[PDB]
Amino acid sequence: AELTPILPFLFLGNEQDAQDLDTMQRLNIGYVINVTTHLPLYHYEKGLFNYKRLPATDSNKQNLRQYFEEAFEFIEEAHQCGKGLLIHCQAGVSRSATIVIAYLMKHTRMTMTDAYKFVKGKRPIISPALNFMGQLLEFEEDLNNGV
Ligand SMILES: CSc1scc2c1-c1nc(SCC(=O)C(C)(C)C)ncc1CC2
Repeated sequence: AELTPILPFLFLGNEQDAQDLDTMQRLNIGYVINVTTHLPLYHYEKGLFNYKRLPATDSNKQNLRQYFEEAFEFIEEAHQCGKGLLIHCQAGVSRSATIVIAYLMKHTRMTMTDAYKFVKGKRPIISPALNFMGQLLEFEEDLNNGV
C-alpha cells in the first residue's frame, strides 16, 4: 500500500491502493475520484465515502481537460469539510497525476514544471503520456491569459 500524500488533504494512488479501506480510513478520506471507466468504485457498498468517476481511458485521444473543473470542485468540497480525497487510476498514475498537477497549477500558483517536480518527489513513478502533457501546456496558457 502506497497512498502518496500530495497535500494534507489530497492523495494519489492506483487501483491497488484504492482497495485498502483500513488505510483510507486512517488518512481521514471521505472522497474518491476514480479516473477510469471499467474499474469498480471500491467500497461503495459500505456507505463510507462520496465518489466521482471521471470516465477516462489511457489513450492518446482521451481528453482529460473536460473533467478538470468537475474535479477541482469535488476537491474543494473535501478541502472545506475537513476530509481527504483520493484520486486514483491505474498502475502508471498517468491520468490521476494529470488531474493532480492541474489542480496544483490553478489553486497553488505553480507552473506546470514546478508542479510536475513537486509531484514526482513524493510519488517517484509516474509513467509518461504525451497526450496529457500537451493538455497541461494548453491549460497553463489559459490561466496566464485569464481564462
Ligand atoms: C506535464 S509533464 C512534464 S513538465 C516538464 C517535464 C515533464 C515530463 N513529464 C514526463 S511524464 C508525464 C506525466 O507525469 C503525466 C503527464 C502523465 C502526468 N516525463 C518527462 C518530462 C520532462 C520534463
